[PDB]
Amino acid sequence: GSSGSSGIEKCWTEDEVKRFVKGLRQYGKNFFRIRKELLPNKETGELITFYYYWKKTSGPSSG
Repeated sequence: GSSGSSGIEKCWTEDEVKRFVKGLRQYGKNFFRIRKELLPNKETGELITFYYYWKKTSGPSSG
């Protein structure tokens, strides 16, 4: 009945990532402003989530 699909999706570009890092390294903890100067068109949510995921609260584990 209810079927779905999946293909080429989009989440973050190379430019966005580059700027994000540059801002987090240059400024630091202030996405509120960093984003306003970097990606003012995007949403703070994307940055917050991205940072949390990029930080990986879990970290490296045994192997």
